[PDB]
Amino acid sequence: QDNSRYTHFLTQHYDAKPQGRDDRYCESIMRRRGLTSPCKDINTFIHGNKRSIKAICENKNGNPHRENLRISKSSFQVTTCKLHGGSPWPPCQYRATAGFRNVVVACENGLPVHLDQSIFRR
Ligand SMILES: [N]
Ligand SMILES: [Pt+2]
Repeated sequence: QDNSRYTHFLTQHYDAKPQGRDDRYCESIMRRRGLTSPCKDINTFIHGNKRSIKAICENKNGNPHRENLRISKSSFQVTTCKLHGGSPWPPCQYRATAGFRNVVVACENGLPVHLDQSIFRR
């Protein structure tokens, strides 16, 4: 029942209904979620329903993937924030890329605890 890695995953990588998913969105949400001291070079947020993200950890919405990971069956609205410049330290300028695809996570105790950022590097 230690769900600290799960709640930290939601803080770093979940935003249920974001509205506009533009550069302005990235610069504000990266500050809100505490990902700017220092500036995280890439960070992806998953949108939609929490339960479908949890379900990646089951055969209901996931397949095993590479050494220790799982890849979702369903596609998710996502937004990738990429650091522009320059400096590791704030102010942190971000380029947003809105996407729609499956996601790769690590699961522990049936909860996502890590997002594999490599599929969003592109
Ligand atoms: N992580
Ligand atoms: Pt991680």
